[PDB]
Amino acid sequence: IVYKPVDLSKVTSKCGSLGNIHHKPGGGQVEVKSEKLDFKDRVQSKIGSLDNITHVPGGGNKKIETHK
Amino acid sequence: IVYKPVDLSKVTSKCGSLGNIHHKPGGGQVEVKSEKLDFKDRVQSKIGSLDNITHVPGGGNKKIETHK
Amino acid sequence: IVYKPVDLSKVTSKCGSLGNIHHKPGGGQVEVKSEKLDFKDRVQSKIGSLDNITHVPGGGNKKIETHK
Amino acid sequence: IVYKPVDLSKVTSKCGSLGNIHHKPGGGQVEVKSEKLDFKDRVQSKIGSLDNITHVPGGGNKKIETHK
Amino acid sequence: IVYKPVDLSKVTSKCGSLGNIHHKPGGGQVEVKSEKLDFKDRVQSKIGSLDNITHVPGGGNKKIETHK
Amino acid sequence: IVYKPVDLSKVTSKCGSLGNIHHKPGGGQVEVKSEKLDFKDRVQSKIGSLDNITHVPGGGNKKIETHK
Repeated sequence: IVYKPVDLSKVTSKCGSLGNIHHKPGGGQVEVKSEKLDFKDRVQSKIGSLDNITHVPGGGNKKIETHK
Repeated sequence: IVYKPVDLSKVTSKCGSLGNIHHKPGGGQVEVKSEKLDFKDRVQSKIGSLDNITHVPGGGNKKIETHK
Repeated sequence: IVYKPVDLSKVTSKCGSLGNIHHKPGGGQVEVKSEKLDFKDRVQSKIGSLDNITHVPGGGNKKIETHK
Repeated sequence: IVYKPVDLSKVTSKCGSLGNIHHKPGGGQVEVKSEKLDFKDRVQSKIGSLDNITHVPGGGNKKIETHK
Repeated sequence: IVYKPVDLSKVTSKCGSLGNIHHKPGGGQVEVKSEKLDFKDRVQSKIGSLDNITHVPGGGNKKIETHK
Repeated sequence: IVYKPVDLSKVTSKCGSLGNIHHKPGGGQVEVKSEKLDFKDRVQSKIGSLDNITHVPGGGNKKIETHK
């Protein structure tokens, strides 16, 4: 079997300026009041007003390759 | 079997200026009351007003490659 | 079997300036009242107003390869 | 002129118990940007996340009298 | 002119117990950027996350009287 | 003119117990940037995370009188 794929591709971006960005995620109020819960198997729990992810990359380009 | 893929590819970015970025995530108020719980197998817990991730890379480009 | 993949690829970024970034995550108020909890196996717990991660690299580029 | 008003009145309270009070005023995030303001007359200014007044008196009764 | 007002009044309270009070005012985050302000007359300014007043008197009763 | 007001009034309190009071004012974070401010008359300024006043008197009663 011959497996010889060729990749000469390019991912490119030009940004003259990136900025004057104001990000103000709002919190909010959270309340949790459990009483008589029973767990017969494993548990994962998250509690919180704000979960925030912010990306401001100058590039931020993504290339994914997979061969099998 | 001959496995000989070729990769001459590129991921590239030009950013003339990255900046003037204001990021101000707000907290918020959290309460958790739990009383009479029972767990027969393992537990993971997170509690907290804010969980925050911020990326401001000058590049931030990603190339992911996998061969099997 | 012959395994000889060829990789001459590149990940690159040009950033003229990186800066004037103001990051101010707000705390928030957190409360946790447990009373009669019972755990028959291991527990992992995190409690806290703010969990914060911040990255401001001049590059921040990633190239990942896996071969099997 | 005769001024002889008579006051025999009473203000009274009975409290069997006062307590098990949980008061948790939330803060919040505040920002003030002023730029080119001009004040030709006097100024009073207050800036702050929380201004809180709390009264838990065992009595707390008030009587006000004025004669002219 | 005859001025002879008579005051035999009473302000009273009975409290069996005062207590088990939890007061936890949250701070909060405050920011003030001024740039080119001009004041031609006097200025009063207060800046601060928390301003708090708390009264837990066993009595706390008030009587105010004025004659003119 | 005859001025002879009569005051035999009373302010009183009975408190069986005063206590088990937990007061925890939170600080908070404060920032103040001024740049080119101009003041032509006097200035009063206060800057600080927490300003706190707490009163827990067994009595705390007040009687105020004014005559003119």
